[PDB]
Amino acid sequence: NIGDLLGAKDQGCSRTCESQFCTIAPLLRYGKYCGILYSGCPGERPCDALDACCMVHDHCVDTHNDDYLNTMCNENLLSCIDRVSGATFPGNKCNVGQTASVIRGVIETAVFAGKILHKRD
Ligand SMILES: [Ca+2]
Repeated sequence: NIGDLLGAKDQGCSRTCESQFCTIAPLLRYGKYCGILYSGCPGERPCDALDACCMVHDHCVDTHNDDYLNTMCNENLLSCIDRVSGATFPGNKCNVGQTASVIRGVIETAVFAGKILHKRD
């Protein structure tokens, strides 16, 4: 793994509310937790409702042997995303609705991929 070159719990993590590549799924960084291989430092409070959904998911994957295809983790995220509301963080350069839909797309695909691998195994 590329992460084996690096390099702790309170390191390699975010303490700041990002809003970068709002519509590009592989590069998206939103809040402290929303984004692939992008997560907040231990104890860091999420930046809004959407970021809070991603925080739960990130921890869910971590506590299930890094299984990013875990169906529970992914289905719970879908449910959370559909119910996102309230103020977002000051200085958020992303559209909440648009970014949530971009994430939802990836997670729908993750749910299917997980289900496929279990229906065979
Ligand atoms: Ca993340």
